[PDB]
Amino acid sequence: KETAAAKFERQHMDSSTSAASSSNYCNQMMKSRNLTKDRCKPVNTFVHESLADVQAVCSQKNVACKNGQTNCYQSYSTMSITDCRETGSSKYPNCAYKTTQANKHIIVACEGNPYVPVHFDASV
Ligand SMILES: O=c1ccn([C@@H]2O[C@@H](CN3CCCCC3)[C@H](O)[C@H]2O)c(=O)[nH]1
Repeated sequence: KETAAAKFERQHMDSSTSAASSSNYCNQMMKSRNLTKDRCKPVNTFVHESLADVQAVCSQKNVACKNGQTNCYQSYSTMSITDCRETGSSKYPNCAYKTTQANKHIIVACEGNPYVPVHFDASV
């Protein structure tokens, strides 16, 4: 069974590309990472940094999570990310997304032993 840490990697990690991300990127990635099976997942971010660098965020700036929990961490440096947002005309099963590349500080929730990212909270 898929661990929370593994689910985070599936939903949020894409170390393979530096940034770029073609206009097609989100359409392809949301589908291939299995985020379009149950529904069109409305909002999802992929991080283009090493797994070690993203895992390292769990020891960085402690900040409040959007849900009020205390286990979120903001990266000290900006990271290459791609936001995927479902378009207004997108209709399941044909999920359609706008692809937006940015360099921003990520905020992730961390849990477990080892203490690793399990949720992508925000970018700032
Ligand atoms: O900048 C982001 C922000 C959110 N997410 C996604 O949406 C988050 C939570 N969700 C958002 C609104 C509906 C109920 C709660 C998920 O934890 C995360 O997968 C991003 O991926 N990148």
